[PDB]
This record gives sequence, structure tokens and C-alpha cells, in this order.
Amino acid sequence: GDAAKGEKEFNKCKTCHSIIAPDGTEIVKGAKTGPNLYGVVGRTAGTYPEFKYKDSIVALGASGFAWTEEDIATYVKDPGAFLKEKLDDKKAKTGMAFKLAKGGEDVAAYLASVVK
Ligand code: HEC
Repeated sequence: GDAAKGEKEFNKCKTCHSIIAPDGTEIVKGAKTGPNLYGVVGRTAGTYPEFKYKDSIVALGASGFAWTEEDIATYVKDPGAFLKEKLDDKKAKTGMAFKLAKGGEDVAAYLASVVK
């Protein structure tokens, strides 16, 4: 995927999320209603500290799931469906109220990039 493009596309995410490095550096100063995305790639889902996630995503991580660019790219398009399928639960609910139409892989790549 394209990171250069992903950064530009992150415009749909900053409304709720931010990209903040461990020493506090503000890579992307966004909102605090969604968890910090710095390092999400490789991270077990629904585990960022001091963040109150909806249940399903926490269950997904409890099952051993860590995000990849690929899944990130997919989830982003339809979070709730993503979950229902992963969890094999028709009843899986998402706390993320946005579906991105096009851009997943790029945004996915960007996110991977950010920690280099
Ligand atoms: C607010 C209306 C949001 C926008 C815009 C975006 N995201 Fe989001 N995201 C939001 C919430 C409330 C949460 C927590 C989910 C839950 O059910 O509790 C999330 C979560 C994610 C995650 C999962 C993070 C984890 O630690 O597992 C990812 C990977 C994610 N969001 C990506 C993402 C992207 C790429 C966005 C922009 C295109 C984006 N989100 C926007 C809320 C909101």
C-alpha cells in the first residue's frame, strides 16, 4: 500500500484518533475519543491503556488477535462487519462509528510507516 497517500487520507481519522509516540511527540495531533494509533500494527486488538473499548474488539484481542496492515485496511471499510466475521458473532458491536469508503491499504501502510 501507499504511505504518502495514507498520510493524506488520515484526514478521516484525525477527527477521533491521534498519533503519539512514547516520549510524547505528536506525530498527528487529533482527537482523544478513539485510542492512540501510534504502533497499532502489531498490537493486540482492544488493549491500548486507559481506553474504554466496546466489548467485541476486546474479545477479538483476547482471542490472540494483533493487527496487520491487511486487517486494518479491511476493518476500516466496515468495522462492525469486520468484527462479526472475526468473532463469528452476529451480535458483535463496534464502537467505531465510521466506515471509510476507499483508502484502507494506504492508511494501513501509513500507519506502519509512522514508527520508522
Ligand atoms: C470516530 C467517529 C472515529 C473515526 C473518525 C475513526 N475511528 Fe477508529 N476507532 C474509533 C473508536 C471509538 C475506536 C475504538 C473501537 C471500539 O469498538 O472500542 C476505534 C478503533 C480503531 C481501531 C482499533 C484500535 C485498537 O487498539 O484495536 C483502528 C485500527 C482504527 N480505529 C482505525 C481507524 C482509522 C484508520 C480511522 C480513519 C480512516 C479511524 N479509525 C477513524 C473511532 C473512530
